[PDB]
Amino acid sequence: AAQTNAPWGLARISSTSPGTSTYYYDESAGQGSCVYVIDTGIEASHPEFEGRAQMVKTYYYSSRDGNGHGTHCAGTVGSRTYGVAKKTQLFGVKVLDDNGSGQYSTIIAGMDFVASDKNNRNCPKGVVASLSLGGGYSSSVNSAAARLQSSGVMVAVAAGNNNADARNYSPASEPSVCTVGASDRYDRRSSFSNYGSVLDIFGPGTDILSTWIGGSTRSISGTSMATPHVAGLAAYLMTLGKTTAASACRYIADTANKGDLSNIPFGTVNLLAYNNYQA
Ligand SMILES: [Ca+2]
Repeated sequence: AAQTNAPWGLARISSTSPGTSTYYYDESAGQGSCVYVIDTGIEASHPEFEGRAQMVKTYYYSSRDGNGHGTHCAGTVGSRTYGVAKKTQLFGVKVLDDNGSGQYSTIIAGMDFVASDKNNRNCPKGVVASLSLGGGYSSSVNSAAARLQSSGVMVAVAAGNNNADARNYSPASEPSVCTVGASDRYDRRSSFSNYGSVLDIFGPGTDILSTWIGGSTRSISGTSMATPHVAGLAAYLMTLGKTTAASACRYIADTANKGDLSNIPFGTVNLLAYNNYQA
């Protein structure tokens, strides 16, 4: 399939070179998989989700996304226009409030909640989680990531946005999950993206057009935005039978576009998520 004049980052994870605007992908498009966006929620009523999104948990007085961050991330995962896995089922877990913040213990609760809830959902092709959030190193927050992964969810986490080594941030530093740095449409590392040997992969993170609340769409930037490209890609690959939730971070690394980013420090992978669909 092909979706012309696509946001640059969808084109980019289906291209070997930068500077193209069509997204080439297999039409199964993540059918039969499930992605949990653990964030500020999802405006499920957005036309762009087409009935494929459901809040299923909020730790606040309301489950609605009143911030837009979660809605944006979820759109990159699985909205019809702006998404990677255009036919996956989305599930929202509101751990962050509407200013986008949230206490560690609420975040850990939401994570353990996915390890369990997945057993209340039909996700025969695989289950992913996407965590576009992070704060300073915590053994506990990391351990909640690891539990989620161990239970058989592909966990994708933002590496952070301070320009540092991500080894000091959580859940980014945790080893056993898939820590996602950011890039721009000219294959530069995004100027805010964290780096460091704990990263597994880069995806598109600078000027990422996706959904917003009110039914609306904006471009924003962040490792938040890079993270749901890798989650959605993991869903797409599960569905195609290429990989599994426990194997998907390694499969994505193995099949990435290797050398191609500039602005990589020494010691950080130079790997760019690729769907290996057009070539
Ligand atoms: Ca890993």
